[PDB]
Amino acid sequence: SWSPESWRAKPIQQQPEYPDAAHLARVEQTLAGYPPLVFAGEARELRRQFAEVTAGRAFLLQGGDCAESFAEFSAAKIRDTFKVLLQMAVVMTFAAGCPVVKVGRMAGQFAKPRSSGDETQNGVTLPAYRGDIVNGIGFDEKSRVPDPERLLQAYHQSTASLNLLRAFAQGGFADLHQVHRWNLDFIANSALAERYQQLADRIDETLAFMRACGLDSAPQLRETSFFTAHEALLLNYEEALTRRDSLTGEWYDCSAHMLWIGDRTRQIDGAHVEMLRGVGNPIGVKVGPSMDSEELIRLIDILNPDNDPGRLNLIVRMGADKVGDHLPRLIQAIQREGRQVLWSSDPMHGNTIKASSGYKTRDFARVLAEVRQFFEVHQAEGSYAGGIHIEMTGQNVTECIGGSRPITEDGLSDRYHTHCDPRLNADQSLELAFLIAETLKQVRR
Amino acid sequence: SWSPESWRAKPIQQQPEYPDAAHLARVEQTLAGYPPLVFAGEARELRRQFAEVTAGRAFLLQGGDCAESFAEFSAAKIRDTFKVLLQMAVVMTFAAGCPVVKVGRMAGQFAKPRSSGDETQNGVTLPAYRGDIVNGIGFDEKSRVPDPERLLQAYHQSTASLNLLRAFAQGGFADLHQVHRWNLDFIANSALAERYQQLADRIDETLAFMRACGLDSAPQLRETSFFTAHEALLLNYEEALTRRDSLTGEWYDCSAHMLWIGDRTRQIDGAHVEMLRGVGNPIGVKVGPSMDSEELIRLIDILNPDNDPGRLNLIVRMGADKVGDHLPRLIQAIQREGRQVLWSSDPMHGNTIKASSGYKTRDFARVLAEVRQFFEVHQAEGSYAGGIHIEMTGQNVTECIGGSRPITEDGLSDRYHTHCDPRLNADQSLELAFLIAETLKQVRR
Amino acid sequence: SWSPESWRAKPIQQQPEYPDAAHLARVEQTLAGYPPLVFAGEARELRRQFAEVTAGRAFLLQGGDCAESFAEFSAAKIRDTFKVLLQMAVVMTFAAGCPVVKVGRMAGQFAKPRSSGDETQNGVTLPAYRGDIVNGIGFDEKSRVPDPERLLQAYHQSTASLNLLRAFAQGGFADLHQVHRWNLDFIANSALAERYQQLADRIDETLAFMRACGLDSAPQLRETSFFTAHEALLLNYEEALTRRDSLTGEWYDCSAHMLWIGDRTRQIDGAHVEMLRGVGNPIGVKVGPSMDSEELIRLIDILNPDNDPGRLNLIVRMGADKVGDHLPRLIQAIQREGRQVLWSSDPMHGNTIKASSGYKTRDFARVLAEVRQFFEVHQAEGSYAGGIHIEMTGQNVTECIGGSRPITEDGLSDRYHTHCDPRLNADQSLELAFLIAETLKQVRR
Amino acid sequence: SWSPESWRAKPIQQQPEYPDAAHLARVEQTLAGYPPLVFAGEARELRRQFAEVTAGRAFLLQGGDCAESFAEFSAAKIRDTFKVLLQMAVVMTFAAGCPVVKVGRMAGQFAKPRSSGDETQNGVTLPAYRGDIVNGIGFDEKSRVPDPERLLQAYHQSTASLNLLRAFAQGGFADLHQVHRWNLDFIANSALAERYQQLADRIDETLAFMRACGLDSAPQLRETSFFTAHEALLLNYEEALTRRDSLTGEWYDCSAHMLWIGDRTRQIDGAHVEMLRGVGNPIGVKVGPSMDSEELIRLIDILNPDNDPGRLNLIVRMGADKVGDHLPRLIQAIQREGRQVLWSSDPMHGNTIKASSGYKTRDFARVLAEVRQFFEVHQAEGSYAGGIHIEMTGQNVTECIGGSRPITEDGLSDRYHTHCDPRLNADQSLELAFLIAETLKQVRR
Ligand SMILES: N[C@@H](Cc1ccc(O)cc1)C(=O)O
Ligand SMILES: N[C@@H](Cc1ccc(O)cc1)C(=O)O
Ligand SMILES: N[C@@H](Cc1ccc(O)cc1)C(=O)O
Ligand SMILES: N[C@@H](Cc1ccc(O)cc1)C(=O)O
Ligand SMILES: [Cl-]
Ligand SMILES: [Cl-]
Ligand SMILES: [Cl-]
Ligand SMILES: [Cl-]
Ligand SMILES: [Co+2]
Ligand SMILES: [Co+2]
Ligand SMILES: [Co+2]
Ligand SMILES: [Co+2]
Repeated sequence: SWSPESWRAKPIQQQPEYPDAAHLARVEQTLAGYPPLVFAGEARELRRQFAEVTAGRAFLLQGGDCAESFAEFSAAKIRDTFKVLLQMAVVMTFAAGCPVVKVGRMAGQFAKPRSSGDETQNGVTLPAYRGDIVNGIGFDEKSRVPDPERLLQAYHQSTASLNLLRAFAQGGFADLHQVHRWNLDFIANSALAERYQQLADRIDETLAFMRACGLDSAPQLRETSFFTAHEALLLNYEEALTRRDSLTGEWYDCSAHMLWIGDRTRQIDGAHVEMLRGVGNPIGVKVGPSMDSEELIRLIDILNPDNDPGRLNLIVRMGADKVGDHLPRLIQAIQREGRQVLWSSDPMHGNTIKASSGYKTRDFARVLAEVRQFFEVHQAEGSYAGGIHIEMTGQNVTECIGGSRPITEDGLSDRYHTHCDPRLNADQSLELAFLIAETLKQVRR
Repeated sequence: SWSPESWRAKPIQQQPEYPDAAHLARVEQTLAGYPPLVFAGEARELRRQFAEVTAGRAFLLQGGDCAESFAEFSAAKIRDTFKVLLQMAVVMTFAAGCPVVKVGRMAGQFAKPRSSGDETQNGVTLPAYRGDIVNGIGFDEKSRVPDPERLLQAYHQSTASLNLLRAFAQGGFADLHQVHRWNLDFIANSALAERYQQLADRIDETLAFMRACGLDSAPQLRETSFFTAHEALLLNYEEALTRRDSLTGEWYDCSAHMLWIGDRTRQIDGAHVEMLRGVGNPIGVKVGPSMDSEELIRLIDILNPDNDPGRLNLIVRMGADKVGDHLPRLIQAIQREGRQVLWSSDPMHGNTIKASSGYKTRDFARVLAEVRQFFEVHQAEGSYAGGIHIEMTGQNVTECIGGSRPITEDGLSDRYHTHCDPRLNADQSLELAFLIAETLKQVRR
Repeated sequence: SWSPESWRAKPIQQQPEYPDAAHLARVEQTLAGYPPLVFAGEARELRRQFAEVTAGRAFLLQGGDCAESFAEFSAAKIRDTFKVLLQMAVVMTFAAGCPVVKVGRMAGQFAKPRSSGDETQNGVTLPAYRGDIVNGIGFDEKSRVPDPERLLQAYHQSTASLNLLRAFAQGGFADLHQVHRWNLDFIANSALAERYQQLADRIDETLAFMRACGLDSAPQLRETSFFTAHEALLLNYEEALTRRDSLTGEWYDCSAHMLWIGDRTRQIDGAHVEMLRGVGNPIGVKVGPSMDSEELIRLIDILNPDNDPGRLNLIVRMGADKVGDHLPRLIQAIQREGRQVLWSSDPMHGNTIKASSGYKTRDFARVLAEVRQFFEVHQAEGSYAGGIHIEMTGQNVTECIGGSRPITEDGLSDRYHTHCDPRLNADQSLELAFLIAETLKQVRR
Repeated sequence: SWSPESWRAKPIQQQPEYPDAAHLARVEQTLAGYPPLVFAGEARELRRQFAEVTAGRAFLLQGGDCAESFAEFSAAKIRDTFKVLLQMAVVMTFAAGCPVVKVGRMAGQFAKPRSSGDETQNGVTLPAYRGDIVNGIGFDEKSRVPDPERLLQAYHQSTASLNLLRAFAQGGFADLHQVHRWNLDFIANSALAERYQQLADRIDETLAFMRACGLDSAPQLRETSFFTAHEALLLNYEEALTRRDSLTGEWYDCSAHMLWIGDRTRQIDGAHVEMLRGVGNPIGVKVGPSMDSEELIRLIDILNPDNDPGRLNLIVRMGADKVGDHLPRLIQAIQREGRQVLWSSDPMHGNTIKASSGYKTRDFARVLAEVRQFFEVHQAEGSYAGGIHIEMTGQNVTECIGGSRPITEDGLSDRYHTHCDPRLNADQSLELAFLIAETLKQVRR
């Protein structure tokens, strides 16, 4: 049996050490009485769309921030990231004839898991930066001491962001007639921009023809659903935002539509798995090179006992060099055991190079190579390459090398070469979308 | 005041001389108690679509036989002609973003007006062939004597043909997923066929995208309306099939959705105008080189006194050499007097050459030139080039010269070089449709 | 293996003796080249709706003439009969929340099976009247001698009637806003009329609310499909109108959407079964008191070998006194053998009394009692009471006794007390519809 | 010319005195960079729906809190209030055949205008309570001193509330199949509950019939738009949340879809009018007994110079005794000057009795009487009674007397008898909705 607090009896990784247990417990009670970010009905609806993807009838697009910050809390940033998602989605939808389920790493992607629990600079040692929901990026004691009030500031940033996203998605901004306005102005003067603009023209023509057929007022052309997801890492936050469905009594983590377990916190006897075990949300697990096939099946026994087809997303991040070698055996096990899973590629977290200095690089060529091999492996095994899961930005930067143009080492993107990881820019997100699109067309031909 | 028989008190052209007035009157009473081909509601609906065309928001496609015959009464022929109409319609609809109103010269286009009321072969003189509804094509007395029973045979051919057309249109045959199946198998191995096939592919993609958007079950994609029209020439037929609307009391000629007055029977004091004066149908008049602008306005005063915008179609057939010279002055008059009319081009009946032998030729190059000039003239005057009105066939023939390939002088098409006129084949209908389509796109750009 | 003519090698009942085999063969060739009444696509669509009924997700309404006549060939009669069908359909649809599949015994219900092959009046003996498609009702030699030309007159009446029905159904007459106009003016001044008028008001309110919700332009509210059916009795007619589907090569009897085998012609080794064996249409068989359960299963093996769920309608006509006793055993056999069938009640042909004089009576109370027991029997056995199959008229008569008002013995209805059977009038059809409606609501509650 | 800060140069009522101008200015800059509650596109859409109401084709329902509080910030409270709004809306929509535009006094209704700028208790005098966005209800210095940080707490409560409302409205909670679940469990055991339950049953039947017609998947049945409104009283808040539309450059107050000017702050030369003058939102003005017809027209010249038909809502709150006397002359002036306005009744703020003690009472009988007279007055003058504007709650209380049951003087509702006003409960909101509904039906009959 399970409760929202049953995770507290399990062994646990990646949790901060709060200096005042009582203070933390008061912030948790405050948050427990605040309204949920999502309504349980919607999580059920996302499960229904996951099941469509799992059965080969749609494709999952999951994208957004590496970690949202308090210092970057702007309408512009939320809008631009959502623009890139819509662009990708329409490119894939039109070229492949395939519904795309859109899920943003947004409105609650704050907590960060770290390779080390502390950090050392010239003889001074401080707790590690774990994301703004926990503590601050500044290398100094007041910054790094965990502050339970940050829970509430993360929540407030999240209701603001999701409120705006829901407005954009339902209120006209995502209407297919807006197809051109989704292109950020810095995608121009290149074969790729020309390419989007031509596809957009084709969409204009499609809608004009639908209008001439008598379908101009269909609500389906004017609005779309956008869902939210983050890593369920800080379980105090997740617990306070877990709520019983009014109609059914069943527990849902209402911090987000979908939650996932990170690669370093997926211990089968651990707290993170125990949390997600007993919520009704669609969920995901990060599947990196350390996962073997026995371990994977046991994990699925726990996270999806009834083998429901819209429950579990397996998010494969292996490295461009390792996916060929590791994935086949994992799929084969799932097929053999008759499991229903949604297979996604995270082509980014397995392709990060750390220099001795701590400076992080991601070669976009390797990101593409992992993706291409993901699809090849599915192709060979008879299973379905079901989704993509990327870190990206609508800001005019270049954080991943070996793209089309050389990188920007801005300072605005220094956070994304040290404490966070390099994100795809809009050029890169779009080229990815076109590659996915051709590949999907070929699968379905 | 007006009745279905008020035409009988007017002077009249092009009527046959029946040998037994009483016998004719009995066939007329028989036909008067038979069911109507169309229901008044539908004629009102066509008026509504005419008004859309008249206002520049749609385009009228009217096509079919020169004159239907009793010897060519086959499902195959009806289907193939309707295929060509759907092809044309979709080509225009997709490329121009414009609804097309589809009207077939079918299910009652039997009566034919003739330049002479008799015919002479080597010293023997016989009444002229006036179409199978009147008499027979054979040069012999029994054939040429008007037979009132032929009224009923025309009616029976008409209910059969329209029944089938309504079945095709509503029952799945006209569903947009059928776009490829409308291409007749003899349109192939040419840039034009390649062109239709590419447009059809674009339509497949549009529908697949609509499916992926959640619109796959829209009834608008699956069915279309098809309307019928003929020249109201034999007024005995027309009267017997004129019926009062159940709800409103108002008279409708229920032989067809739309009726038109031919160029030789449009005398303002004449029977034909008097007939159509008092029916509620959408109607048309043939406007050839002999029409002046004073005459045209008076005709419109009679045929559309209330200046209703879906009532009157002006069907301009001038000759490739004469349209430039004649049309401008006609449009200018209408504009000046504020009249609402639907302007169509009949590019065929003004471009017929009669050799001394009676053998008829139509150069397709001239057909295209009249069309191009029609649009140019509208362009120059500020008015709307609203429709096309052609004779065509889905049979694998070539009756009009100077197309892409040289003609067929079959014998199957000898009727269409003597008593009837050469029809456009499917290649020719399609090239026309593509020209119309580019022109409409340019008008609306 | 099967052909359209393979029935001619089988033993056969109820066929007329034509006096000139050659003449008959010429009329058959004429008819073979005439267009079909229906298109194969539509027959497939009706199979799809039958499958919905068979699975308990819709209800089948089949109604129309006992036998159409040449003397009663009027738009008014076709319209009024169709009005009664729409009335019944909407009453059932609204009160029961259940789609109704609408099938008219119209546009080809001409041939009649007879208890005797001749008739005797005061010493003179003549071939029996077999319906106007064969011969004439007049007791005299010229009338009664089979005339093959009557085939063509039946065909022409059929294209006229179906053309009009398709017009009504698609062209605005069947639009749900017309709900009141379907009530014939002689249903008034009674609790039953009041009842329809209230339901119609409820439908007005429903549509107004749909309009206020933004659904006013849905095509689903404006049009409906209407299908046709008759007894496939005169196989010469049926063969000439059997045609290969263009796309699939497969044979369809295109005289009508659905054909059925009568109770007296359902010999398993016989011609009628052999005809329908190899057409793709939805079909029916009349199941009267003489049918046993072994015989029924063998018949189904032949008529539906693949056990397709939209293929076969079993039309049960037992008598009010006999249904209780006979039906249970028939259903039990079907259930046991896993057969997919659409069960309908014909509550009329088993409830006819013939006086010594030949004068036919049908007590409406018995018609209702057979219906009520049909549903009771299904209720008891676990199967689905799937449809109703009645003879009815929109004319202002009373042919069945023991209704609400006493009968009309008009002369207009003397055909329906001798050579044909008494039909339900509109009062009676409606009361039936309300009973069916309550019963269906209760089944689904 | 106009800017978001141009109000600061005008004379102004009802503003608090902040103790630190600099601190306030910092909180304002913080809020200025936070995301907007609404997107400009949506405000334009609400203008479009206002225009529908103004033209007599819809009805405006505006309801919610008197003033939201920080202590009552729960999902339950937001949900229950929204339930009552949906109930009212559907009752009106179904019975009257009329679209209802739904606007909640929610997600930013914090600031309160007061009759006096201070309050005295037993010799101690303190600044008046102006709502939680300004200061605190507690009678003590720290509470009553204006705190600029409260701006941000109001904003955070607002994004949380609107995020949830948008979720409910779009995500399944407002789906018409939920009609029964909107009834709060304490509306039961009464003719009024029975009444809602019967209407809900009628809605079930309507949807079942739509399903049987093939419309079960229409998005229009599943989602609705919900808009937000408050009094634009604290202009510092409003300015910080005023933002330029991305596409058009035009300014919108993005704190809410609609803003209104209160009765005490509508000075034509004043700050409040100057603020709303130059935003693109739909807006309202409170029109109480002190407004004369000259004054009203000048106010409209300023607030709607172009006389756009979806711009201005006149919210009439006169008193049950005074509406008869005052409104006629106001309407007559508007009619005479050809102004397009949306006329609403606020039947509550003119019907409040203050005892010498400060204890506030509202007699529901008087609330109903003002409403009834509003409609009567419109009826007499030829204008349109366009909306209703009420304070209400989904909590199980009785704050207004003379309803059906005697009041609750809870303490939970003591805020609503002193600093705020008594709200309608759910019984009362519903009875109102049924009265409005009959009245609208009668107007449109
Ligand atoms: N409404 C459809 C199609 C759609 C997709 C994306 C959009 O931006 C807009 C519409 C969907 O959500 O799938
Ligand atoms: N139903 C639409 C679109 C359409 C057009 C042609 C078709 O063949 C099919 C559908 C119309 O009639 O305009
Ligand atoms: N179009 C739907 C609903 C309908 C039924 C009957 C009608 O008369 C009209 C509409 C159908 O055919 O089932
Ligand atoms: N979607 C429609 C109808 C509707 C109304 C209220 C609802 O709760 C649901 C649907 C509208 O917003 O007007
Ligand atoms: Cl699931
Ligand atoms: Cl008109
Ligand atoms: Cl089937
Ligand atoms: Cl406006
Ligand atoms: Co990362
Ligand atoms: Co011709
Ligand atoms: Co019978
Ligand atoms: Co108040």
